[PDB]
Amino acid sequence: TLEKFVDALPIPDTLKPVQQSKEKTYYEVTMEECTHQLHRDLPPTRLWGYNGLFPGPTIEVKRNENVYVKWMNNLPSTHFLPIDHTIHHEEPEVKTVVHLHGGVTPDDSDGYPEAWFSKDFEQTGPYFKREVYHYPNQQRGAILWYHDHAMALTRLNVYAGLVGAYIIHDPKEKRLKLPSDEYDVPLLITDRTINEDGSLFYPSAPENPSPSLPNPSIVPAFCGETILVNGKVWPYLEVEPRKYRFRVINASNTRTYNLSLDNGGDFIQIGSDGGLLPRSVKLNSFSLAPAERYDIIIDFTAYEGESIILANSAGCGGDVNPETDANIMQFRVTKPLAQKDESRKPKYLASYPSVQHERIQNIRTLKLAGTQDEYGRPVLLLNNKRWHDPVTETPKVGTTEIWSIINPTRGTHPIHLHLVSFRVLDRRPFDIARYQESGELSYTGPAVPPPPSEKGWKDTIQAHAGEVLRIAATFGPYSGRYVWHCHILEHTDYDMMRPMDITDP
Ligand SMILES: [Cu+2]
Ligand SMILES: [Cu+2]
Ligand SMILES: [Cu+2]
Ligand SMILES: [Cu+2]
Repeated sequence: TLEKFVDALPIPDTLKPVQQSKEKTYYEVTMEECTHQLHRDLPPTRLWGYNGLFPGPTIEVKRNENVYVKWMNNLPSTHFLPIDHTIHHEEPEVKTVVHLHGGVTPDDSDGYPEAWFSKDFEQTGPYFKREVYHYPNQQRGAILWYHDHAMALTRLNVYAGLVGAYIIHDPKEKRLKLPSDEYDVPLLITDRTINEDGSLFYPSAPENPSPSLPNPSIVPAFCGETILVNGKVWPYLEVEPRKYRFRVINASNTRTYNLSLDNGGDFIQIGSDGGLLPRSVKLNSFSLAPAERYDIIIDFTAYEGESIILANSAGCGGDVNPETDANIMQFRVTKPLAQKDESRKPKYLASYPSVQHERIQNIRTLKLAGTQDEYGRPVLLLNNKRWHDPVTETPKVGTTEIWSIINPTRGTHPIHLHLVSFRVLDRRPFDIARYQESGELSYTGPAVPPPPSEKGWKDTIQAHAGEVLRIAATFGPYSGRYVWHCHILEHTDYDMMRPMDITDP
């Protein structure tokens, strides 16, 4: 396999605006097919990238900054990855739309799956309204990320390389003196399978395919043979012996990571999807499912000279291989100090979410289920409803609801709600056989409150097998048409995604 830790970690340049004033920041980003070398020993790989880059440029904004991005499609008319024509029913083969994940965004700038557009906006989906997306950024400082969200194509377009980081900086956070500038580094983790000739491999069908299957066929999960960070296979990063802030983003299709440091050192978590935790948390390891973000500090002060591997213990379609997917990247604490480390790792970070006292307007019970199609394939469904079924999740603007998510399947699903961040209430185990036979919910143990990592604000949440997960969200500040879905992209596309109407009665 490819030799680990021979390429330096790329750090995506920060995108520069086309126009900027005090009142408005204007960006242009064009999707392009380009080639990039993913490892020292590989020929360049054909990829799809924002501004021709993989990952896309990092976008940095201030809280309340009035930002516009004209996202543009300059991609070929034919995909290079296998399209399954049977999963969705004149239309262009290549459709794109950019979703700012975690964005508190007006609905027509949220990147609705059916707001897609082809090259130069020649053809547009039925929910398309505008070329230039509007991000008011009226929300907590946090790690966001942007990715393609096109109907029935998300797993392919994201795998192609259409991902990037987007960081909101709240000037009120500056007083905490967290590691900043060159000591504040995004880590976008993507697993990939790469052919000998350097081309991306993505399966055309399940292994040993039933003759009943179409060709190509969607697969229910994808586990890549190799791990990349910031678009390089198993890279190294030379770090100074001091505190660093890392913005850890799981930008993988299916894979969940369980991260640790091979010397047994700790992370300090300072943030979740929705921003700073109320209190910092010392952690030896953490789970990171697709689309989750961890804002962490690693203190290299006592580790000068050392090589430390960011390791992974979570299997994907099997146990981890010590030689391959057990490795993420390697820190080498060999960079001389550019100046004194004046950064801090404060304990007191932000207001507790529990300080809020909203009235529970509604309690939604939601099940993670599905059916089988005419070809024998699993179709994953939220509430046994298809994406195209009439909307049922219709919270009122400005109100708070509890969502109780029932998972009787054999796997975890990272459930994501657009627009909002939410509080995690608890998880509770239940009798799966009883639920499947009778629809009756009989608990087999007490409710378990969230770990400290989940006591802040979240937007993507692991709903484990045989458990009921309760979350609480206030729906707003905007009304409109949004979505909620599992963020395993192979599930998202067939068909584990539903519309979410936030109404203004
Ligand atoms: Cu997303
Ligand atoms: Cu999202
Ligand atoms: Cu799922
Ligand atoms: Cu989404």
